Amino acid sequence: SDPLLSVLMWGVNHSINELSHVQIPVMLMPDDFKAYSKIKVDNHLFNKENMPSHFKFKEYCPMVFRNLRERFGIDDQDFQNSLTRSAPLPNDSRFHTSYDKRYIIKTITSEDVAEMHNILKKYHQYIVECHGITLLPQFLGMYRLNVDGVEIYVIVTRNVFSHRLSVYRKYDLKGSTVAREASDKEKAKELPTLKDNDFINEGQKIYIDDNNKKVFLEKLKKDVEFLAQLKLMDYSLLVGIHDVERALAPGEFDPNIDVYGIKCHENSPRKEVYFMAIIDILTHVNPEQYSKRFLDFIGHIL
Amino acid sequence: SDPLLSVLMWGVNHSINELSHVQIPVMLMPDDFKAYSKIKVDNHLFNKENMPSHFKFKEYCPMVFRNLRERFGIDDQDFQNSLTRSAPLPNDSRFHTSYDKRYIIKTITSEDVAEMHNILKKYHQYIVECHGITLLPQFLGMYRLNVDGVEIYVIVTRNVFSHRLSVYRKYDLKGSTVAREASDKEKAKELPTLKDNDFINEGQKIYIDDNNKKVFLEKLKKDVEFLAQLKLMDYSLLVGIHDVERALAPGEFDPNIDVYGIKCHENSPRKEVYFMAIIDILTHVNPEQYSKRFLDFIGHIL
Ligand SMILES: CC(=O)c1c(C)c2cnc(Nc3ccc(N4CCNCC4)cn3)nc2n(C2CCCC2)c1=O
Ligand SMILES: CC(=O)c1c(C)c2cnc(Nc3ccc(N4CCNCC4)cn3)nc2n(C2CCCC2)c1=O
Repeated sequence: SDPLLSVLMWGVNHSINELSHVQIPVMLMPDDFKAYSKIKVDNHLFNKENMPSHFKFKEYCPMVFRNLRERFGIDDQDFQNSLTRSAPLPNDSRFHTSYDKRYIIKTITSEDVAEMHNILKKYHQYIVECHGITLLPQFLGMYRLNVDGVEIYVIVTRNVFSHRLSVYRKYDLKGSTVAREASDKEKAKELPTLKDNDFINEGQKIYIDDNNKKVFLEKLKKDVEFLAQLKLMDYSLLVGIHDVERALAPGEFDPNIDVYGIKCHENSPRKEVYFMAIIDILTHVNPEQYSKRFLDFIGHIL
Repeated sequence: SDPLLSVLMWGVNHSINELSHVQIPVMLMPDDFKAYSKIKVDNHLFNKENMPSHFKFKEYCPMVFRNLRERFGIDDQDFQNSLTRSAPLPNDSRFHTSYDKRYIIKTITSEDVAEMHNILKKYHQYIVECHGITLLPQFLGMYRLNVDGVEIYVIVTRNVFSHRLSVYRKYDLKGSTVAREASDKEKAKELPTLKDNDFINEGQKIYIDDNNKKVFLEKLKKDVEFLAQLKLMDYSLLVGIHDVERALAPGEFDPNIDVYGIKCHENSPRKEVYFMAIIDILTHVNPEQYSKRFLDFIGHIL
């Protein structure tokens, strides 16, 4: 009963079925980065229960995104199911998550789409270079939906948080000089999103061991410098904490599905798993400063 | 490598997948007879190996045709497979048959489409009345294909002939006053299509028993009178003879797939199965005369 949502599900379904007939090459050509597929549907006096009568659906660079999915260890059939088997769920009073909590579906602006197009080749090559091991967003699909006059753009990414294990505390850190704090309107929703100073206040610590910390920051440095290089800024580190005590394995996670998980070290006051990655990178006081400033912060909290 | 053919296969595939999400009602509404679905595809720098970059596909009254398929004992998944699993084969120097010889795919004119629309409700009701037992064409699907500038209309019907058992001799009878005979250009192709006088010459007999003859002509009368009633004429009886001696069951056929089969009677000079039905009905000296004249002929040859 959300028409835009059902066009998306329809669109992803259509998209993955078409690609299932297209031979997967090992390389992308420069044209794959300029490519798209467009489908206009006009149903007259037919199929009213499921679909709108008039909708358009556009996928950007379908070959590039399939290549990315593969590189992030995502199988097209699973991706299709996660997005289609049952409707994605809305998240605030905004974004959606797939019914299985695996994927995030964010509405973005035509500006954001333009920027994504702009960085896609370099983004792809970066993913190739690091063999998919990164704390960058994992962009999996990018679409344009049209439902009789309304036009929206969506991007699909991997969830930073676990699909199984809940997260009682969420942070969003930038390490900025200006003060960042959470709304009391937000604090009163079951799961709030705290910011820099909610953290830098109530004594929040991340208990990971020195190897795990080394790996993470090495990754973060490479990622962040690549973002700097692209003149990108205003991105956050999304930090989620799962308290094992409150909520198969009786506390362990699948490291091949919940890629951003790190177990706490043995002397950790409480049994905790952490989920950390970069989010929200498509905004284009300066990029080169922001990067090292962001890195300073994350170092001092870990 | 025939673009129009691959849009058809693409279109049937798309059509049956969509309908698989639509609830099947037991009744059609008057709007189902005015309905259609339209899909415009624009691929830029994508999917060139399989599809054209720009094509349109239109299905007419998709609910009505699905209802007909069901009434003729055809399952949508099978129909999808017969048309998609492998390309339909061309037939002359015209029409196509599905790779499994079950369905015929004829190109028709916009006139023919208009006439089909015109008779569809009455056609449907007739099929309902006779519980699908008829010698009329079984119309299963009707489409419009557009491949960059070229526009064609196709209709899909059940084959009059068997999908397994070959047919060494084919006739096409109208019972007309003017002389009808086959071309020598035709006679020289492996399987010719003989006409009224090729039959009325070389002593062709149809050896069926008196019950089978009674059933057939009762059917034929009802069918033909319905065609008359619609002011339709210029239709033929397509007669195919299978010689058991020349070419599982060692001579018997599936009466649920090869619906138009009749075994010969026990005293038949040779072991023969006959395949007879009406074809080519969409041309709109008069209809009422043609009918009884057609019936006179078929009576005198059986
Ligand atoms: C496109 C992004 O960079 C991006 C990613 C990758 C992402 C990944 N996992 C998320 N997983 C999340 C993020 C937040 C929650 N919450 C649960 C309850 N509501 C408040 C926060 C749950 N799951 N959220 C993500 N976002 C969201 C934050 C901005 C709007 C979408 C994103 O932009
Ligand atoms: C739309 C029709 O009325 C119709 C039907 C139902 C039909 C059914 N079975 C056929 N089965 C046939 C008909 C003819 C052959 N031949 C095999 C070799 N070439 C010569 C004839 C094989 N199978 N052919 C049919 N035709 C054809 C005759 C006119 C053009 C299509 C049709 O119009």
